[PDB]
Amino acid sequence: QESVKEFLAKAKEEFLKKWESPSQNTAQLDHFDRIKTLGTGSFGRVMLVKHKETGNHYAMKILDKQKVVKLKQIEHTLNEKRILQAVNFPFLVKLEFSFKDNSNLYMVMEYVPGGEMFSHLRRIGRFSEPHARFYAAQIVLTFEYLHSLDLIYRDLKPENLLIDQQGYIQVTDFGFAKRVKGRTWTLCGTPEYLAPEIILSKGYNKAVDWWALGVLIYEMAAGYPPFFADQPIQIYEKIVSGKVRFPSHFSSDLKDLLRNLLQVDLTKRFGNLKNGVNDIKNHKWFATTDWIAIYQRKVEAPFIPKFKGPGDTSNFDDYEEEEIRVSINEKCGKEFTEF
Ligand SMILES: NC(=O)c1cccc(N)c1
Ligand SMILES: NC(=O)c1cccc(N)c1
Repeated sequence: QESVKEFLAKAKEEFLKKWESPSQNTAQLDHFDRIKTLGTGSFGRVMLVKHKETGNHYAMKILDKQKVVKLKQIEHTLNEKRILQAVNFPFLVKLEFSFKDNSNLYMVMEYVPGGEMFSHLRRIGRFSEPHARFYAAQIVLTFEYLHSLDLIYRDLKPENLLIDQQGYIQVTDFGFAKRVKGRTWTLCGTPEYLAPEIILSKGYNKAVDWWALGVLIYEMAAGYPPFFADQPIQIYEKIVSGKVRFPSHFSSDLKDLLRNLLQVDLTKRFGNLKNGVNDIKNHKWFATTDWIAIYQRKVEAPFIPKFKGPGDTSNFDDYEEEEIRVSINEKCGKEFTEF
């Protein structure tokens, strides 16, 4: 409908204005108190912080510039920040501030105290189809938005989907997101979620996100992903094979949708055909979904996470609290000039 076309045209206009003139250097480290480590990785960490003047809590992603360089993530980190400062959609975590110092890059996000979908899914076992469908619809709309801006997300997995106070999704971690007209080539993403064309080193496009949605829906509804195995090489063999087995409890509609998302031929995969996202939105598995009501957050959620307030970290796990230091000397200044 012209309504969707005009919505997306305005979304692109607003994205492009911020994309062309990114914000920079909008806070500094000593504006915040450090509260707790919420997550770690090979080149950074995410910390719960509190702004010392307003009292607001945020999730601060801290990336070590030297480790970003070593692990060949320079362009990826520049992508992440430039994209996040430019997007605006109900199911994307908002970047509130960014800055850098001699040692680190900082992305200060809205804090989502409900934690990762991953934890809730593993705790409950599997989600009912209505519950999985509620989350899936949010991802469908989010990908419609991102792909219309020529953005590919490239890291869909339960760990990157936080549950907010209303029970809705907030997608976090844009470390692999990229603005791509046409194809791109980088091997990235988590093994169980990789499309065949990534595994086979092809030039790939937004169809990889629709493949990953199939994996996510399967994992939400089954409790385990479709191509599981013990080593990555065995996972990859299963992914490229064209074979998937479905639990008997899956509905026929769910199986049909999944065969079309988990289509190994990218030219036949739902989301990548002439009808685009509408092949997904109009599929019978989504017949009960009111797309506008989801976008407007008017649907009652399946599940409201339990938490005590905006400083509650109970839905995140415990990590060694390590020092974060800032060198007296600037590191990697040239590489990160635009950040
Ligand atoms: N935005 C958040 O609350 C958050 C928390 C932990 C990890 C990430 N990536 C984000
Ligand atoms: N140095 C640190 O680990 C840190 C993290 C967050 C806030 C502040 N002020 C310091």
